[PDB]
Amino acid sequence: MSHHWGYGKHNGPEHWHKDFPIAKGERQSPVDIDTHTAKYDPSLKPLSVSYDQATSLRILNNGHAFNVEFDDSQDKAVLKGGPLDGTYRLIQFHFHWGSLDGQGSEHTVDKKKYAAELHLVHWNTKYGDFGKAVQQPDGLAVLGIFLKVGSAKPGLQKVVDVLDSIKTKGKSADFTNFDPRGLLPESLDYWTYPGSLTTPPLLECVTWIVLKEPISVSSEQVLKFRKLNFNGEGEPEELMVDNWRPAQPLKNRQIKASFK
Ligand SMILES: NS(=O)(=O)c1ccc(OP(=O)(O)c2ccccc2)cc1
Ligand SMILES: [Zn+2]
Repeated sequence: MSHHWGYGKHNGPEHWHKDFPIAKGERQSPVDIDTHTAKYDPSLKPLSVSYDQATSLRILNNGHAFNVEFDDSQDKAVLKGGPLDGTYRLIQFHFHWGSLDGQGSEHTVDKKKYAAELHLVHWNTKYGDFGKAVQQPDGLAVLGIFLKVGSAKPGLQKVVDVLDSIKTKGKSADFTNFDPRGLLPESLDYWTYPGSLTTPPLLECVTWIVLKEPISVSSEQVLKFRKLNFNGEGEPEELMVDNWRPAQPLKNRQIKASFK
Protein backbone atom coordinates (compact mmCIF):
# COMPACT_ATOMS: atom_id res chain seq x y z
CA MET A 1 0.00 0.00 0.00
CA SER A 2 3.10 2.33 0.18
CA HIS A 3 4.81 1.10 -3.07
CA HIS A 4 5.63 4.05 -5.41
CA TRP A 5 7.64 2.20 -8.13
CA GLY A 6 6.58 2.50 -11.77
CA TYR A 7 7.98 2.99 -15.27
CA GLY A 8 8.48 6.80 -15.22
CA LYS A 9 11.79 8.71 -15.25
CA HIS A 10 11.56 9.29 -11.48
CA ASN A 11 10.30 5.84 -10.33
CA GLY A 12 11.31 3.45 -13.16
CA PRO A 13 13.75 0.52 -13.41
CA GLU A 14 16.88 2.65 -12.59
CA HIS A 15 15.32 3.58 -9.21
CA TRP A 16 13.89 0.19 -8.08
CA HIS A 17 17.10 -0.92 -6.27
CA LYS A 18 16.58 1.74 -3.55
CA ASP A 19 13.40 0.04 -2.20
CA PHE A 20 14.25 -3.45 -3.64
CA PRO A 21 18.03 -4.02 -3.29
CA ILE A 22 17.71 -7.51 -4.92
CA ALA A 23 17.38 -5.46 -8.18
CA LYS A 24 21.21 -5.79 -8.28
CA GLY A 25 21.14 -9.52 -7.34
CA GLU A 26 22.75 -12.56 -8.91
CA ARG A 27 19.74 -13.94 -10.86
CA GLN A 28 17.71 -10.92 -12.08
CA SER A 29 15.36 -10.92 -15.09
CA PRO A 30 14.90 -10.21 -17.91
CA VAL A 31 18.13 -10.97 -19.83
CA ASP A 32 19.33 -10.87 -23.40
CA ILE A 33 19.24 -14.35 -24.96
CA ASP A 34 22.45 -14.74 -26.98
CA THR A 35 21.26 -17.49 -29.39
CA HIS A 36 24.85 -18.44 -30.35
CA THR A 37 25.94 -18.84 -26.62
CA ALA A 38 22.81 -20.75 -25.43
CA LYS A 39 23.66 -24.43 -25.41
CA TYR A 40 21.39 -27.20 -26.54
CA ASP A 41 20.69 -29.45 -23.48
CA PRO A 42 19.62 -32.91 -24.82
CA SER A 43 18.58 -33.82 -21.20
CA LEU A 44 15.80 -31.08 -21.38
CA LYS A 45 12.32 -32.56 -21.76
CA PRO A 46 9.47 -31.36 -23.95
CA LEU A 47 7.38 -28.84 -22.12
CA SER A 48 3.92 -30.13 -20.99
CA VAL A 49 1.34 -27.31 -21.23
CA SER A 50 -2.02 -28.69 -20.00
CA TYR A 51 -4.59 -25.85 -20.30
CA ASP A 52 -7.73 -27.84 -21.37
CA GLN A 53 -9.43 -27.40 -17.92
CA ALA A 54 -8.27 -23.77 -17.37
CA THR A 55 -10.83 -21.59 -15.54
CA SER A 56 -10.25 -17.86 -16.22
CA LEU A 57 -12.10 -15.61 -13.74
CA ARG A 58 -11.30 -11.92 -14.07
CA ILE A 59 -9.17 -9.25 -15.78
CA LEU A 60 -7.61 -6.54 -13.61
CA ASN A 61 -5.75 -3.27 -14.42
CA ASN A 62 -3.23 -3.19 -11.51
CA GLY A 63 -1.59 0.12 -12.56
CA HIS A 64 1.47 -1.64 -14.08
CA ALA A 65 -0.17 -4.05 -16.58
CA PHE A 66 -3.41 -6.04 -16.82
CA ASN A 67 -3.70 -9.54 -15.36
CA VAL A 68 -6.04 -12.27 -16.60
CA GLU A 69 -6.54 -14.33 -13.44
CA PHE A 70 -7.33 -18.05 -13.15
CA ASP A 71 -8.75 -20.40 -10.55
CA ASP A 72 -5.54 -21.91 -9.10
CA SER A 73 -7.30 -23.74 -6.20
CA GLN A 74 -7.00 -27.11 -8.13
CA ASP A 75 -4.74 -28.64 -10.86
CA LYS A 76 -6.76 -27.24 -13.81
CA ALA A 77 -4.16 -25.45 -15.98
CA VAL A 78 -0.64 -26.78 -15.29
CA LEU A 79 2.89 -26.57 -16.65
CA LYS A 80 5.22 -29.54 -16.17
CA GLY A 81 8.25 -31.05 -17.87
CA GLY A 82 10.94 -29.07 -19.66
CA PRO A 83 13.45 -28.00 -16.96
CA LEU A 84 10.83 -28.36 -14.19
CA ASP A 85 10.41 -31.01 -11.51
CA GLY A 86 6.80 -31.21 -10.26
CA THR A 87 3.64 -29.39 -11.14
CA TYR A 88 3.14 -25.65 -11.62
CA ARG A 89 -0.38 -24.14 -11.61
CA LEU A 90 -1.35 -21.18 -13.82
CA ILE A 91 -2.41 -18.19 -11.66
CA GLN A 92 -2.42 -15.30 -14.18
CA PHE A 93 -1.06 -14.00 -17.43
CA HIS A 94 -0.14 -10.46 -18.41
CA PHE A 95 1.89 -8.58 -21.03
CA HIS A 96 4.62 -5.96 -21.22
CA TRP A 97 4.61 -3.70 -24.29
CA GLY A 98 6.04 -0.56 -25.82
CA SER A 99 4.99 2.89 -27.01
CA LEU A 100 6.39 1.82 -30.47
CA ASP A 101 6.35 -1.50 -32.31
CA GLY A 102 10.21 -1.64 -32.07
CA GLN A 103 10.22 -2.00 -28.25
CA GLY A 104 8.21 -3.57 -25.45
CA SER A 105 9.64 -7.04 -24.75
CA GLU A 106 11.58 -7.64 -21.52
CA HIS A 107 13.69 -10.50 -22.82
CA THR A 108 15.63 -9.76 -26.02
CA VAL A 109 16.96 -12.22 -28.61
CA ASP A 110 20.43 -11.27 -29.93
CA LYS A 111 19.57 -7.73 -28.64
CA LYS A 112 16.34 -7.74 -30.74
CA LYS A 113 13.30 -6.25 -28.96
CA TYR A 114 9.80 -7.50 -29.79
CA ALA A 115 6.65 -5.31 -29.62
CA ALA A 116 5.43 -7.12 -26.50
CA GLU A 117 5.95 -10.14 -24.27
CA LEU A 118 3.30 -12.43 -22.70
CA HIS A 119 4.03 -13.91 -19.27
CA LEU A 120 2.01 -16.97 -18.22
CA VAL A 121 2.74 -17.20 -14.49
CA HIS A 122 2.68 -20.57 -12.69
CA TRP A 123 3.52 -21.59 -9.10
CA ASN A 124 4.98 -24.83 -7.75
CA THR A 125 2.18 -26.78 -6.01
CA LYS A 126 4.61 -28.23 -3.42
CA TYR A 127 4.55 -24.73 -1.74
CA GLY A 128 0.75 -24.71 -1.33
CA ASP A 129 0.07 -21.06 -2.39
CA PHE A 130 1.55 -18.36 -4.62
CA GLY A 131 2.64 -16.21 -1.63
CA LYS A 132 4.77 -19.09 -0.23
CA ALA A 133 6.06 -20.02 -3.71
CA VAL A 134 7.55 -16.54 -4.42
CA GLN A 135 9.82 -17.03 -1.35
CA GLN A 136 11.46 -20.12 -2.94
CA PRO A 137 14.18 -20.38 -5.61
CA ASP A 138 12.03 -22.90 -7.54
CA GLY A 139 8.66 -21.34 -6.62
CA LEU A 140 7.52 -20.03 -10.03
CA ALA A 141 7.71 -21.00 -13.70
CA VAL A 142 6.95 -18.15 -16.11
CA LEU A 143 6.33 -19.06 -19.76
CA GLY A 144 7.38 -16.06 -21.85
CA ILE A 145 6.11 -15.60 -25.41
CA PHE A 146 7.19 -12.78 -27.74
CA LEU A 147 4.69 -10.75 -29.75
CA LYS A 148 5.56 -9.31 -33.16
CA VAL A 149 3.29 -7.03 -35.15
CA GLY A 150 1.86 -8.58 -38.33
CA SER A 151 -1.28 -10.74 -38.70
CA ALA A 152 -3.92 -10.58 -35.89
CA LYS A 153 -3.90 -13.30 -33.20
CA PRO A 154 -7.57 -14.44 -33.16
CA GLY A 155 -7.22 -15.92 -29.63
CA LEU A 156 -6.12 -12.46 -28.28
CA GLN A 157 -9.18 -10.53 -29.54
CA LYS A 158 -11.40 -11.27 -26.46
CA VAL A 159 -8.65 -9.67 -24.30
CA VAL A 160 -8.38 -6.63 -26.65
CA ASP A 161 -12.18 -6.14 -26.64
CA VAL A 162 -12.55 -5.99 -22.79
CA LEU A 163 -9.74 -3.41 -22.27
CA ASP A 164 -12.24 -0.49 -22.63
CA SER A 165 -13.86 -1.73 -19.39
CA ILE A 166 -10.57 -1.71 -17.36
CA LYS A 167 -8.98 1.51 -18.63
CA THR A 168 -7.62 2.70 -15.25
CA LYS A 169 -5.78 1.30 -12.23
CA GLY A 170 -8.02 -0.72 -9.90
CA LYS A 171 -10.70 -1.57 -12.49
CA SER A 172 -11.60 -5.23 -13.01
CA ALA A 173 -14.09 -7.09 -15.19
CA ASP A 174 -15.50 -10.63 -15.40
CA PHE A 175 -13.35 -12.65 -17.77
CA THR A 176 -14.65 -16.22 -17.64
CA ASN A 177 -14.29 -18.90 -20.31
CA PHE A 178 -11.08 -17.51 -21.86
CA ASP A 179 -8.87 -20.23 -23.39
CA PRO A 180 -5.16 -19.37 -23.01
CA ARG A 181 -4.30 -22.09 -25.57
CA GLY A 182 -5.27 -19.42 -28.18
CA LEU A 183 -2.16 -17.38 -27.22
CA LEU A 184 0.46 -20.14 -27.90
CA PRO A 185 2.64 -20.41 -31.03
CA GLU A 186 2.88 -23.75 -32.93
CA SER A 187 6.31 -24.77 -31.52
CA LEU A 188 7.13 -25.27 -27.80
CA ASP A 189 10.91 -24.97 -28.50
CA TYR A 190 12.32 -22.85 -25.66
CA TRP A 191 15.23 -21.32 -23.81
CA THR A 192 15.43 -21.63 -20.01
CA TYR A 193 17.46 -19.98 -17.21
CA PRO A 194 17.04 -19.18 -13.50
CA GLY A 195 15.82 -15.65 -12.85
CA SER A 196 13.45 -13.32 -11.04
CA LEU A 197 10.20 -11.44 -11.13
CA THR A 198 10.69 -8.55 -13.57
CA THR A 199 8.71 -6.13 -11.34
CA PRO A 200 9.15 -5.25 -7.67
CA PRO A 201 9.61 -7.14 -5.41
CA LEU A 202 12.03 -8.69 -8.00
CA LEU A 203 12.16 -11.97 -6.02
CA GLU A 204 14.62 -14.56 -7.33
CA CYS A 205 12.01 -17.32 -7.53
CA VAL A 206 11.46 -17.92 -11.28
CA THR A 207 12.47 -20.66 -13.68
CA TRP A 208 12.12 -18.75 -16.98
CA ILE A 209 10.92 -20.69 -20.04
CA VAL A 210 11.00 -18.40 -23.11
CA LEU A 211 9.53 -19.76 -26.33
CA LYS A 212 11.64 -19.33 -29.49
CA GLU A 213 8.60 -18.82 -31.79
CA PRO A 214 6.84 -15.47 -31.41
CA ILE A 215 3.11 -15.04 -31.95
CA SER A 216 1.91 -12.41 -34.46
CA VAL A 217 -0.62 -9.76 -33.27
CA SER A 218 -2.04 -6.97 -35.42
CA SER A 219 -1.10 -3.29 -35.17
CA GLU A 220 -4.73 -2.68 -34.02
CA GLN A 221 -4.46 -5.24 -31.18
CA VAL A 222 -1.30 -3.66 -29.70
CA LEU A 223 -2.68 -0.10 -30.33
CA LYS A 224 -5.54 -1.00 -27.92
CA PHE A 225 -2.99 -2.09 -25.23
CA ARG A 226 -1.45 1.41 -25.53
CA LYS A 227 -4.82 3.14 -24.75
CA LEU A 228 -4.79 1.71 -21.22
CA ASN A 229 -3.83 3.98 -18.31
CA PHE A 230 -1.31 3.59 -15.48
CA ASN A 231 -3.36 6.11 -13.42
CA GLY A 232 -6.60 5.66 -11.53
CA GLU A 233 -9.94 7.15 -12.73
CA GLY A 234 -10.11 10.94 -12.14
CA GLU A 235 -6.29 11.22 -12.07
CA PRO A 236 -4.16 12.79 -14.83
CA GLU A 237 -3.99 10.39 -17.79
CA GLU A 238 -0.66 8.57 -18.27
CA LEU A 239 -0.84 5.98 -21.05
CA MET A 240 0.18 2.46 -20.01
CA VAL A 241 3.11 2.04 -22.43
CA ASP A 242 6.77 1.02 -21.98
CA ASN A 243 5.94 -1.12 -18.93
CA TRP A 244 9.06 -3.28 -19.50
CA ARG A 245 12.26 -3.72 -17.51
CA PRO A 246 15.41 -3.71 -19.70
CA ALA A 247 17.78 -6.69 -19.91
CA GLN A 248 19.85 -7.26 -16.74
CA PRO A 249 23.39 -8.65 -16.39
CA LEU A 250 23.52 -12.43 -16.94
CA LYS A 251 26.23 -12.82 -14.24
CA ASN A 252 26.94 -16.46 -13.32
CA ARG A 253 24.18 -18.03 -15.48
CA GLN A 254 23.93 -20.14 -18.65
CA ILE A 255 20.88 -20.17 -20.90
CA LYS A 256 19.92 -23.67 -22.10
CA ALA A 257 18.10 -24.42 -25.39
CA SER A 258 15.59 -27.28 -25.76
CA PHE A 259 16.36 -27.40 -29.54
CA LYS A 260 19.22 -27.52 -32.15
N1 LIG B 1 6.65 -10.03 -14.86
S1 LIG B 1 6.77 -11.45 -14.11
O1 LIG B 1 8.15 -11.68 -13.82
O2 LIG B 1 6.08 -12.45 -14.88
C1 LIG B 1 5.94 -11.37 -12.54
C2 LIG B 1 6.14 -10.31 -11.64
C3 LIG B 1 5.44 -10.33 -10.42
C4 LIG B 1 4.59 -11.38 -10.15
O3 LIG B 1 3.88 -11.41 -8.92
P1 LIG B 1 3.03 -10.25 -8.26
O4 LIG B 1 1.59 -10.61 -8.57
O5 LIG B 1 3.45 -8.85 -8.63
C5 LIG B 1 3.29 -10.51 -6.50
C6 LIG B 1 4.56 -10.78 -5.99
C7 LIG B 1 4.73 -10.97 -4.63
C8 LIG B 1 3.63 -10.90 -3.78
C9 LIG B 1 2.36 -10.63 -4.27
C10 LIG B 1 2.21 -10.44 -5.63
C11 LIG B 1 4.41 -12.40 -11.04
C12 LIG B 1 5.07 -12.41 -12.23
ZN1 LIG C 1 5.72 -10.02 -16.57
